[PDB]
Amino acid sequence: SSIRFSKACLKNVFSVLLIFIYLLLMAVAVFLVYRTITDFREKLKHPVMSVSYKEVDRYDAPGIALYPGQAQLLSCKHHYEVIPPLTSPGQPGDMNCTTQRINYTDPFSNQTVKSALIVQGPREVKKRELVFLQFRLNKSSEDFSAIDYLLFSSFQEFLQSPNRVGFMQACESAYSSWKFSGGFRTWVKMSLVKTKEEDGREAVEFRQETSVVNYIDQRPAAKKSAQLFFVVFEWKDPFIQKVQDIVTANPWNTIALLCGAFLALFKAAEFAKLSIKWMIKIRKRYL
Amino acid sequence: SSIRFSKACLKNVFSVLLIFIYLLLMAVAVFLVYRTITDFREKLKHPVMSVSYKEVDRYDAPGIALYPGQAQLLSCKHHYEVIPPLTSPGQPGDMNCTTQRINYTDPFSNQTVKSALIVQGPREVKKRELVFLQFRLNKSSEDFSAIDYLLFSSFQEFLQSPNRVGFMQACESAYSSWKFSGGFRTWVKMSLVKTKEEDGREAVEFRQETSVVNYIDQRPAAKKSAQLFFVVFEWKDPFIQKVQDIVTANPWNTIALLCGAFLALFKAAEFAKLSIKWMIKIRKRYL
Amino acid sequence: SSIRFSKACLKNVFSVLLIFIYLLLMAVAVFLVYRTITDFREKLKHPVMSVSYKEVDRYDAPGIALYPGQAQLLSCKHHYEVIPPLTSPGQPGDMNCTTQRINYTDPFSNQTVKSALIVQGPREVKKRELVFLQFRLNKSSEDFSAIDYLLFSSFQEFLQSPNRVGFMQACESAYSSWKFSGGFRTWVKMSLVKTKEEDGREAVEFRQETSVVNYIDQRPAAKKSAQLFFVVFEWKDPFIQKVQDIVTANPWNTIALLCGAFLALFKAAEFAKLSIKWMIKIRKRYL
Ligand SMILES: *[C@@H]1O[C@H](CO)[C@@H](O[C@@H]2O[C@H](CO)[C@@H](O)[C@H](O)[C@H]2NC(C)=O)[C@H](O)[C@H]1NC(C)=O
Ligand SMILES: *[C@@H]1O[C@H](CO)[C@@H](O[C@@H]2O[C@H](CO)[C@@H](O)[C@H](O)[C@H]2NC(C)=O)[C@H](O)[C@H]1NC(C)=O
Ligand SMILES: *[C@@H]1O[C@H](CO)[C@@H](O[C@@H]2O[C@H](CO)[C@@H](O)[C@H](O)[C@H]2NC(C)=O)[C@H](O)[C@H]1NC(C)=O
Ligand SMILES: *[C@@H]1O[C@H](CO)[C@@H](O)[C@H](O)[C@H]1NC(C)=O
Ligand SMILES: *[C@@H]1O[C@H](CO)[C@@H](O)[C@H](O)[C@H]1NC(C)=O
Ligand SMILES: *[C@@H]1O[C@H](CO)[C@@H](O)[C@H](O)[C@H]1NC(C)=O
Ligand SMILES: *[C@@H]1O[C@H](CO)[C@@H](O)[C@H](O)[C@H]1NC(C)=O
Ligand SMILES: *[C@@H]1O[C@H](CO)[C@@H](O)[C@H](O)[C@H]1NC(C)=O
Ligand SMILES: *[C@@H]1O[C@H](CO)[C@@H](O)[C@H](O)[C@H]1NC(C)=O
Ligand SMILES: *[C@@H]1O[C@H](CO)[C@@H](O)[C@H](O)[C@H]1NC(C)=O
Ligand SMILES: *[C@@H]1O[C@H](CO)[C@@H](O)[C@H](O)[C@H]1NC(C)=O
Ligand SMILES: *[C@@H]1O[C@H](CO)[C@@H](O)[C@H](O)[C@H]1NC(C)=O
Repeated sequence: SSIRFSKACLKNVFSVLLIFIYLLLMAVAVFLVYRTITDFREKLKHPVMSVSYKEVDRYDAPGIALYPGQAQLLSCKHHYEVIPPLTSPGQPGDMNCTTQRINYTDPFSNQTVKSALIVQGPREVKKRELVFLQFRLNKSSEDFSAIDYLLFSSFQEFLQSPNRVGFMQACESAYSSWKFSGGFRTWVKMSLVKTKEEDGREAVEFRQETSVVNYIDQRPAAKKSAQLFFVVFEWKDPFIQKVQDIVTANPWNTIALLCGAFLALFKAAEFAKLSIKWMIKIRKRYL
Repeated sequence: SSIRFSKACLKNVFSVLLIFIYLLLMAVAVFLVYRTITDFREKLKHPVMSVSYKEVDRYDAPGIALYPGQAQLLSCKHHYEVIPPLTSPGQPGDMNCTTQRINYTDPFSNQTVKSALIVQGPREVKKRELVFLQFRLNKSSEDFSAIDYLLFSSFQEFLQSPNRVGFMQACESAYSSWKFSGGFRTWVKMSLVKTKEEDGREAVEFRQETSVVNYIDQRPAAKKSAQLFFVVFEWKDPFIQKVQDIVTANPWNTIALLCGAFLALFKAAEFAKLSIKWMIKIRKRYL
Repeated sequence: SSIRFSKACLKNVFSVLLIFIYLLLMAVAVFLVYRTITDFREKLKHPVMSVSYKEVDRYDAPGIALYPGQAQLLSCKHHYEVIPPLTSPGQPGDMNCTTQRINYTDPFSNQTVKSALIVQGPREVKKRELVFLQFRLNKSSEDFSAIDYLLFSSFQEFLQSPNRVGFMQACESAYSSWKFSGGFRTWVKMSLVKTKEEDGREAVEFRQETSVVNYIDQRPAAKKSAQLFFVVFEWKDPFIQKVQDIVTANPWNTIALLCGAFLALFKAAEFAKLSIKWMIKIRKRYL
């Protein structure tokens, strides 16, 4: 009796189930062909990459592979406010810092062993956290008051990574080395750029806009006169700049093109069936 | 008589009206769902943003919140050509400049009141306009020949904005502060990056590539020997770098995905009706 | 006999030929309308451009338009390793370099003739190639130990370009000039940004993150005391940053939108035919 009437609603619910099953079939189809696109993009070298910024509230505290060598750290003290207060130059102490000394061999050197110091840099951008590393060095024949410094992604990873020697060589091969001057401060407003490799590894690079400021020799005011170094590391922007393959990093566009492509193939097949019918009518007109 | 023949053209014009009304319906549909997408993207925090350059012929003259404090401006003179001509160091005058002195409290300080000077920076990029601000400072205990400087979007806005104290605190919270050295020029080839917030406010940041050049003490050649400061502000590139939410800044792509989505739902519903007919034929084959 | 049976396969092959011919027709259609979009985008001024990185294994060795003028080059020697070894300051020789001296008139000057030196900069990024140009200059009245330097795309082009004067003026109009200090090294980790103009010309710009490091006067240790200059040019990143019109540089997205548009017009026309049939049924219900 009422089954004949409820057959309409049953057919309607079966119809919506058909809608959604064909949606899921089309979705898995575009998913598979897009996975094929991605796994082919992987196989090729040097793909045109996009750019993408991701505003971050607090960074991951990075490493600062200072290369003092013969020099020594004189003071390390984070400073929330944007102003590092008055100091006492040439006087050690106040090394309120979390450092590690690591030795390794530079791959490009492969014959020179250099000693590296590490520092947990600033991680609170909005708070304007900045680490002030003050150094000192008695006169040497280096002809240049210079010590280098690297910058890798996160210090927590360097703590929680085995084989720190190899990871240090890896972060040395990275394009984020720099040499801050000796004899005056070098405010280093670093910023991060995370590139995703074709293999998938998240290689990181930094992009620092230094601002050197002279060091008044009236402050030391001593007959010691040893080249003493200063840095202020802080984050320029809260926009971590990640880049990846143009298609992979913005999939919702290549999948849009793939839906366009499949729908166009479908539609053009429907139009071709219509054209077959039209040609059949034209042939029947000949008789 | 002829009405029966003109009925064909009437039906054709009504048909094209149907084409365009269904186009406008589909357009308002994708517009509404895309507005929903945007107003949801607003609700979330830290969305992956795109990047976009917009070549500009003439910039808006920006503010340069110089923080001399105890120091004083010695000369300000724009220079169209790429070369600032020979000067007379240590001699005031020629302050051919449009400055304003503003006092406020730094939010991170909140207990230190600092005095700020403002300068209408260069706005003609192609002409290579560059403002040369020359300073001077008698010896202090600051231990560092340093005065800071900010950079906000436009000086015309700072003129036409009420409550300059609050706007100055806001532009101070921005990530565009810098400290140019004292004792030698600091060519500051600044460039602008306008980020659009999730709320919609157009936050601006600068990205300066300084190039410090030493100041030959043979030029002053006086027993005064006061740390005197120099800057040359100019625009690096004419490409103002604006960034916004990946979807919002490039809508023509997410709307393309939405047209793909609606057309795919339509088509898959048509295919599901075809499958219903096929299943009905299969059931009729059973009898 | 068997022709009646093979007619099915013949119709099927003709059908697939219809599929592909209508695909090619639709493809040429979207190609033509997209070419129209591009040739209109050309006609307009200042289009919002995208950004795109392209990892490069070896750069094209660029020119370094050093402007010493009265000064002189003291040593030029590429160095694969990341370390320039110990030197002998103030002593000429070892100019293991490929330079050219070119004279021209600065367009903004148009009355001052300046002499330019060119250097084949580093081109091997992964090898960390870096050119160290050491200079010297006896005391002058320039009041500033400064000599400028430009950076254009490739030195091979400057060798293989006629009218080097005009090309030098063109690369001078480019936004890639800089002034490295005198009296201490200036490590210049340059990087390249190739912008594609609306006309189509591939304008190049550089983006250098210098890192000045002081020059210990204990190394010269002579009563000569002439301001002598130092630079170390190397590539910051292997990601050449090319930018072009938002649509032109990423066509596969605007063509996706165009396929969406054409398919939507088609579908909405089909739906309008269905609505015509529905209105005809509604009118027949009136009788
Ligand atoms: C890492 O290398 C540094 C030098 O590059 C080593 O420093 C030496 O440390 C010992 C202490 O055991 C001192 O007696 C030596 O005088 C130091 N060398 C010099 C040249 O002064 C250091 O030992 C190495 N290992 C570690 C773990 O730091
Ligand atoms: C803004 O602050 C500055 C100092 O930060 C004030 O400078 C003082 O100006 C008065 C003039 O009325 C002088 O007599 C004082 O000597 C200045 N101070 C110092 C420490 O020298 C200034 O008055 C404040 N207001 C304005 C509008 O600039
Ligand atoms: C390019 O300009 C430079 C100066 O800007 C010229 O240098 C002169 O070279 C001659 C050699 O023929 C010397 O006798 C002069 O003393 C140099 N000038 C000065 C001021 O010292 C140079 O000749 C010009 N042409 C070329 C091809 O370099
Ligand atoms: C570093 O400073 C903090 C301030 O909160 C203090 O608690 C800590 O003991 C200091 N570390 C050393 C080694 O003095
Ligand atoms: C690195 O050093 C080793 C010595 O153990 C040597 O055999 C190898 O050739 C060197 N490689 C390079 C690239 O210099
Ligand atoms: C550097 O010289 C000073 C001389 O005042 C001396 O006190 C200090 O110990 C020396 N540095 C080192 C690391 O020995
Ligand atoms: C600044 O220079 C311009 C040059 O056009 C001149 O007209 C103006 O009077 C000068 N201002 C002052 C205060 O001398
Ligand atoms: C700012 O200063 C006021 C004093 O009026 C104080 O009450 C407030 O706690 C301070 N805020 C911060 C964040 O230091
Ligand atoms: C700085 O000292 C000089 C001494 O020659 C003096 O003329 C000048 O007035 C002083 N500066 C100020 C701001 O008083
Ligand atoms: C430069 O150095 C290379 C080292 O391979 C050498 O072959 C060449 O002769 C040198 N050039 C000059 C002019 O000495
Ligand atoms: C460039 O110099 C020429 C002299 O031959 C002069 O006629 C012309 O007006 C100048 N152009 C500019 C823009 O200064
Ligand atoms: C600079 O002066 C020195 C004096 O020792 C002289 O030997 C040298 O030739 C001078 N430079 C030039 C370019 O004449």
